[PDB]
Amino acid sequence: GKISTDKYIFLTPRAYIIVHLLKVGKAKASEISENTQIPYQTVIQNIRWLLAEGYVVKEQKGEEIYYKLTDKGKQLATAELEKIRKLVEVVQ
Amino acid sequence: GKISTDKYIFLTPRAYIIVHLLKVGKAKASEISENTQIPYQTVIQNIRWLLAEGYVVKEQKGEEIYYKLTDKGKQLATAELEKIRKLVEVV
Amino acid sequence: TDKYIFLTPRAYIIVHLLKVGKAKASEISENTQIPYQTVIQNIRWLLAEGYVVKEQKGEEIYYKLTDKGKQLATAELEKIRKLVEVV
Amino acid sequence: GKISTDKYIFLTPRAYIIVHLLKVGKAKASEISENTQIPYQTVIQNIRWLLAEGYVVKEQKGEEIYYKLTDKGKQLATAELEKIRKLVEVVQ
Amino acid sequence: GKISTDKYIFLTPRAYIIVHLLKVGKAKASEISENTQIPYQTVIQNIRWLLAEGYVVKEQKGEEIYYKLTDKGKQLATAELEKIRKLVEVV
Amino acid sequence: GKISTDKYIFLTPRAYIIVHLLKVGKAKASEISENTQIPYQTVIQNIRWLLAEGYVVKEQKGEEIYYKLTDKGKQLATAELEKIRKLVEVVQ
DNA sequence: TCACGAACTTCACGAACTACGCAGTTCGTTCTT
DNA sequence: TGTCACGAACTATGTAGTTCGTGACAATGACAA
Repeated sequence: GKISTDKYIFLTPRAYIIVHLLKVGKAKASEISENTQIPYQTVIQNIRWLLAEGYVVKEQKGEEIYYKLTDKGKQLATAELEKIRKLVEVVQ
Repeated sequence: GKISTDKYIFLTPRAYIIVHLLKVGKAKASEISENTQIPYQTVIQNIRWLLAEGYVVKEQKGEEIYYKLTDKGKQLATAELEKIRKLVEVV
Repeated sequence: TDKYIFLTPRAYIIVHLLKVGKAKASEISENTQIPYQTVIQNIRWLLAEGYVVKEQKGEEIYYKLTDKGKQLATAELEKIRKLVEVV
Repeated sequence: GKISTDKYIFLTPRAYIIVHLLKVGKAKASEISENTQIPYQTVIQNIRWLLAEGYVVKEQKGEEIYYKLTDKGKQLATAELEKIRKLVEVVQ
Repeated sequence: GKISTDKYIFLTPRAYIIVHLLKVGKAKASEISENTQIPYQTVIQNIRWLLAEGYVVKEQKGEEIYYKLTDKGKQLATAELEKIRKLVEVV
Repeated sequence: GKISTDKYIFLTPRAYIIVHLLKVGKAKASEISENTQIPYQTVIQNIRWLLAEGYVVKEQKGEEIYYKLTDKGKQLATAELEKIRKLVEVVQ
């Protein structure tokens, strides 16, 4: 697929998502888009994949949808985070 | 539209490529491939993006082309890797 | 190879750029019948050598030919002439 | 296949092979190479393909072996040579 | 010139090719390779010799070609195998 | 290596020789040539290999040099001989 | 409203085939012995 | 003479890279009522 575009180079949008959620614990689709500057339609498409893959599960609180990580979607983030460490390790 | 990826949900193959050079110096498009597990085609395809941008250059020795970061490439790598540690300030 | 017994897909791509200047990839593939993938393949190469340059007009993209590319185009053309003139 | 490489920007190696044959009728493998400067191996690489499709035939004359274009060899030689002018429009 | 080799001491790669055609009538270039242990490279160069000598003829289908023995080729294939046993008549 | 050329479609020269010796046992270098369609230079070029491999050894009936199969040698024939038969079997 | 489906373009990368080196090998001439 | 060394031409095959297909994909300008 795309992946390596002039915008991303190093991190894929899905990394900006997961990470963001590791902070806000949960947030609305629109929030993510703006909060990471990634165009909305990139977010919604990627969240489907996340949902479908079981890394994210919705959480209706009011009438607004929310997206939170799952165990599997948390374990995942570690694998990629450590993988992401070994890279930024070389700079030193 | 659709999304799958196993090899890179977090990092782009381009990423894995930039760093491998920073960590080794010069390398044949072959070696790049083998040590990053990024299958050949992608390796060269991305390398050509890098050239066209000014982040790496060729080096014919005898019958073997070598690639290595440029200063512009060097600055970029460390620059982004920096912005990385930032977001990963929640580990 | 069949379609390319004499001329590379590069030729059809280069020349068609000499007589348009500005040009999208998707389009070139139409005006030369050279499969789209076979084309951006060469754009990626062209860009990598300075013979061509991208130019994302806002949201669209236009691949124009460069100074350096211009000369290469002319040069490799006489070669074709000294070759063909002898029939 | 390969075809288009840094050495062959516009012209295949077989262009030279073929042309130089219209320009000498029958030539031998070792020869086709020297007058053109393309690596001998690439030359037979093509010569074989030429025999297959039926654009050339060998001359088992005497000791050395010779190659010359054929009826359908010469025809498809000018065919391609002409529509090269079909391109050099930009050159005028 | 020196003679290393250890695969083609008795049999040229051409035999396994010619013979395999008798087993299927027609086959792709990768088909007969993987099914004769003879490198795909040497196959092409060989069918390209057979085509040139009319012992075989193509037949494009979709994204690949299939090669089939012809009639003048069948004579050859058949004849030789006879020439073979005439020699195998040492035991 | 050459191996397969117009003369050698199925069988190599290394076949017709090893066979000739499985017949008369001890043939003269020269004599192997005539008894086969093999040109002299091709024969000794293969002998020197056989010799260097221990598939063949020398011998003198007077002054001429006769060649003969050996321990390592015959096992080879009675090894390849099987491959050639396992092959043809299919089209028997 | 918000995610969704259609639409454009570029990306990932696998199959197959080519450009071309290397290491044989067929045989024909010098050359040694 | 017989064998070796040279020596001109092709075969075998591996390595890197090309064509061009398929399966994504990023960021749009509409459905979807």
